[PDB]
Amino acid sequence: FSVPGLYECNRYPCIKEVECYVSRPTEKTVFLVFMFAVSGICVVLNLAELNHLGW
Amino acid sequence: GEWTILERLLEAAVQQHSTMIGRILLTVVVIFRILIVAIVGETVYDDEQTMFVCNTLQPGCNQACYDRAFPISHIRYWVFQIIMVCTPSLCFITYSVHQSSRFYIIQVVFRNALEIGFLVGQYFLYGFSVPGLYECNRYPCIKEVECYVSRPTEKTVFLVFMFAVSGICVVLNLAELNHLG
Amino acid sequence: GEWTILERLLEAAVQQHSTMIGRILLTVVVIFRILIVAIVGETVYDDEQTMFVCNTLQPGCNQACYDRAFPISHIRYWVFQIIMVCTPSLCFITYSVHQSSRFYIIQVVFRNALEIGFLVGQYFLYGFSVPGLYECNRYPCIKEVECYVSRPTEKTVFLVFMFAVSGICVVLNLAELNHLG
Amino acid sequence: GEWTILERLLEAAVQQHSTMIGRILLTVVVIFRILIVAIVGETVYDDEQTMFVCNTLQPGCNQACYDRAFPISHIRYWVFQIIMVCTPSLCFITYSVHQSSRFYIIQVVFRNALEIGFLVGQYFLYGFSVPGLYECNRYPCIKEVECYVSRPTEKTVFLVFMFAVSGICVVLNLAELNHLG
Amino acid sequence: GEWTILERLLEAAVQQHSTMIGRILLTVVVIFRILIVAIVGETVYDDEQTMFVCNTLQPGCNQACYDRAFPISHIRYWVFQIIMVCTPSLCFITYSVHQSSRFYIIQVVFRNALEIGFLVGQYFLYGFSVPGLYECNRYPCIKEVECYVSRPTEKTVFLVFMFAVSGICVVLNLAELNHLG
Ligand SMILES: CCCCCCCCCCC(CCCCCCCCCC)(CO[C@@H]1O[C@H](CO)[C@@H](O[C@H]2O[C@H](CO)[C@@H](O)[C@H](O)[C@H]2O)[C@H](O)[C@H]1O)CO[C@@H]1O[C@H](CO)[C@@H](O[C@H]2O[C@H](CO)[C@@H](O)[C@H](O)[C@H]2O)[C@H](O)[C@H]1O
Ligand SMILES: CCCCCCCCCCC(CCCCCCCCCC)(CO[C@@H]1O[C@H](CO)[C@@H](O[C@H]2O[C@H](CO)[C@@H](O)[C@H](O)[C@H]2O)[C@H](O)[C@H]1O)CO[C@@H]1O[C@H](CO)[C@@H](O[C@H]2O[C@H](CO)[C@@H](O)[C@H](O)[C@H]2O)[C@H](O)[C@H]1O
Ligand SMILES: CCCCCCCCCCC(CCCCCCCCCC)(CO[C@@H]1O[C@H](CO)[C@@H](O[C@H]2O[C@H](CO)[C@@H](O)[C@H](O)[C@H]2O)[C@H](O)[C@H]1O)CO[C@@H]1O[C@H](CO)[C@@H](O[C@H]2O[C@H](CO)[C@@H](O)[C@H](O)[C@H]2O)[C@H](O)[C@H]1O
Ligand SMILES: CCCCCCCCCCC(CCCCCCCCCC)(CO[C@@H]1O[C@H](CO)[C@@H](O[C@H]2O[C@H](CO)[C@@H](O)[C@H](O)[C@H]2O)[C@H](O)[C@H]1O)CO[C@@H]1O[C@H](CO)[C@@H](O[C@H]2O[C@H](CO)[C@@H](O)[C@H](O)[C@H]2O)[C@H](O)[C@H]1O
Repeated sequence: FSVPGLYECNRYPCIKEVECYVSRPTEKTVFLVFMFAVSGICVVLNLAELNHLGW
Repeated sequence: GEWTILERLLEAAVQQHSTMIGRILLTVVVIFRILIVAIVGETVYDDEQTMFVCNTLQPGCNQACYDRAFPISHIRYWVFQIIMVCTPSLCFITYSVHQSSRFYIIQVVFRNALEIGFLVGQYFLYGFSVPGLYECNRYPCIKEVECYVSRPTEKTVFLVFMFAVSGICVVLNLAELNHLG
Repeated sequence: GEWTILERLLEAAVQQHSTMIGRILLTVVVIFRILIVAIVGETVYDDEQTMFVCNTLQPGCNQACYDRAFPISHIRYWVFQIIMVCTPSLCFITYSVHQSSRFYIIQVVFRNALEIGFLVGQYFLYGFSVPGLYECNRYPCIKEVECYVSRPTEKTVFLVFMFAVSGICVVLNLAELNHLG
Repeated sequence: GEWTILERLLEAAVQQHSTMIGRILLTVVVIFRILIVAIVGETVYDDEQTMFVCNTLQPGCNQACYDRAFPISHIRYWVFQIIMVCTPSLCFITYSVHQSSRFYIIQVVFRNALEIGFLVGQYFLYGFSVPGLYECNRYPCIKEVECYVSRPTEKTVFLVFMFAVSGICVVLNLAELNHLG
Repeated sequence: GEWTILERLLEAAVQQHSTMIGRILLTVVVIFRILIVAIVGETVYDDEQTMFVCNTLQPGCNQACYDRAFPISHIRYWVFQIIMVCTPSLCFITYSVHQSSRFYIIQVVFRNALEIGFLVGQYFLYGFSVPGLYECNRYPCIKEVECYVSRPTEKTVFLVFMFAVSGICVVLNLAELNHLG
């Protein structure tokens, strides 16, 4: 649901849990939430149609 | 430095009545302790903060991790050791003109104490080895970092040699003590 | 530097009538104060402006903050201290040739004054500690920045040792005073 | 440098008939002027061109602006001052053998002149202060630039101290001049 | 360094009864070994860690590969050699002040042993040459790297010359041994 501004990584070759930063961590959150909402609306409409039509 | 002042002071301080063991002790402290520190010493620890590098971009991690790893360089410790060990024999210059054996006893016991204390402090500060890796977790460094050391094999030898000499001198001091009552 | 001139001048200045306490004071000032500064001193404060770094890109923020943090290095303060404390004993070289006890009193009181003043100035300038962080708010630097220090644990020891020696010498001077009337 | 040659030469030049005031003047010039320059001096002005930086990319602005700000370092001015002030007393080595009080008068006059001239030159060259900012408008720099200085508080002290010593010596010289006629 | 202390100690240690071969040995150790190390030596090995570079970006490969290639610089090995070889003759002062031939035998034996041991150690540590390439496979370096050396032709000469001198001295010591029984 969100995108933070700090990630701690411990992968090779990185030595022992270094820190890494991020770019534009606030537009991506908005875009996430927006698309989630749209997809939910589509889900609801399809469900209502199926019910109205189905047995 | 200026090691000639100490030379002249000593040359004026050794005109004192002693015994075989005191002369042996003076010989040992003069050859294996001074002539090594005066000549071979200053050039090993001259590039200790310049070739010490950590793996990070944070300004202020190298200084902190150095000060945390080597709070005091060995060479200064040994210089102080030499001076404080030779003092009780320098006080004779002051005690002489006053009159113009008891003092022997006092000197001996104080030398025992100083030597033992310095050996113990040496074991508790540095140890027996100097490795080529350190892990540092002091502000501003981020949670831990690896820091690398310079010439870590040419200092271990010094450490061991000095430990041996100190042990020998402690033994000789105790021997001179038991020869007293 | 050239510390032999001082050696010869002193060796010619100590041919004076003194008492136990004056000789003890001379011994202390000679061993625990000079021989340390001459030998162990110059190499600690040699990389003080080169390893001092602040967190900024502004040109001229390191020089200002340095000058604001360490306006005067410790070693030069101590050198000046030594010279000004030894002067009254040097004036004898002149008084004697002029005459070829009162002077004793004058020397004593002046030594008292100088020692006390220098100890107080030491407490008011530097303090008891040297930390590894400084906050700077002096032009050209932007309102406030952080600046880091080098070897902040090897200078605190010097500070403390010198404070102790100065205290002891003040005590001895006052003792010699009360022995006068 | 080699300050022992001067020591020996002087030690062979002071075997001359003088009075209280001449000896006081010699003492002052020897303690507060020579021992300060020999020991504390050479090390302050060692990083004067390396830590002087201007705010520009033009190659050749730092050199020009330095040469325009500090045409001559203080320490060499003071060395020259010392030598030229001690000269009239060295010429006794040459007059002695040739004779194997008039000379006294000539010495005194020339000492007066040299001391006054050097004090006035000090006033007109450097001043009473050393600031941490300079404005430079010399080719190749573009019409003006700010240039920053290193250790601007450790040199003001030297300036003031030397001004005071010079004033005292001028006073003593005039006192000796008003003692003959 | 301060090589005058050794000079005075020796000048006081050679007032001993010897024979042709001891004097020849002293001459050789004094000319071809001391005067070469005091003057020409300290300046060749001053840029040994600063001009040693490996082909990699990993921080901490140069220090490790250096410490693995040159664990100890030749010059300090030779200094130690000189001191330990001259000791048995320095130990005559104490015996002299004590008595105020057997000793000759003991000195000779110990000199034989020390010389042979140091020659063999030289063979086993460094060798007969110093090349301009090294292959390093020590952490943190990745599985291998080439590392390049500075002035690799000015040190081979020193090595060879010192090997020759040591051989000659061993020969002379054995010759003096067979002269007794
Ligand atoms: C880095 C600087 C280190 C400083 C190194 C300075 C070197 C010291 C040299 C040795 C030294 C100090 C003590 C040595 C122990 C330490 C060994 C050092 C080992 C270092 C490698 C001996 O010191 C003696 O110790 C005696 C102790 O009993 C003492 O005797 C006292 O006990 C009584 C009982 O109470 C007491 O009442 C009373 O007051 C004393 O009778 C003597 O007074 C004292 O002179 C001083 O050297 C003395 O002077 C010369 C130069 O040496 C040397 O040669 C001279 O005589 C030769 C006649 O043939 C001949 O050559 C020449 O005429 C001449 O040249 C002397 O022979 C030597 O004696
Ligand atoms: C880094 C720069 C520091 C330089 C350090 C220089 C070392 C100084 C050495 C001590 C020193 C200065 C004062 C010491 C106090 C400070 C202690 C320092 C401690 C430092 C660790 C003593 O000074 C004496 O002080 C006396 C004060 O009363 C004074 O006596 C006056 O009181 C009257 C009352 O009015 C007054 O009227 C009148 O004028 C005086 O009668 C003497 O004239 C004066 O010589 C000078 O040393 C003197 O010379 C030799 C070398 O020492 C030493 O050995 C010599 O004699 C030995 C006979 O066996 C024997 O060996 C040899 O024949 C010979 O070799 C002497 O024994 C020593 O005396
Ligand atoms: C950085 C290098 C600086 C160099 C520093 C060198 C130190 C100088 C020491 C003082 C000094 C120079 C002048 C001092 C003024 C400047 C003060 C300096 C202040 C600095 C802190 C005095 O100089 C004297 O000046 C007199 C002026 O009148 C002159 O007298 C002339 O006037 C006549 C009238 O015409 C004229 O005809 C005629 O020719 C002279 O009769 C003398 O000949 C002359 O010797 C030379 O020192 C002399 O030698 C020894 C060592 O000092 C000192 O100790 C010795 O005697 C003691 C007997 O107890 C005793 O200890 C010992 O036996 C012995 O050891 C002497 O006592 C001292 O005298
Ligand atoms: C980097 C530091 C190195 C230090 C270098 C110091 C230089 C040493 C100089 C040589 C040296 C040390 C030994 C030399 C061997 C090593 C060669 C070194 C080669 C280096 C390039 C000789 O040493 C002698 O050795 C003899 C051994 O037998 C010994 O004799 C013993 O045997 C007995 C049997 O038991 C025994 O009982 C008993 O005790 C002794 O009788 C002597 O006592 C001893 O003095 C000391 O020098 C001595 O003093 C002067 C200065 O030299 C020199 O000139 C003086 O005499 C000249 C009369 O014309 C004339 O000029 C002048 O009056 C005067 O000036 C002397 O002539 C010279 O003798």
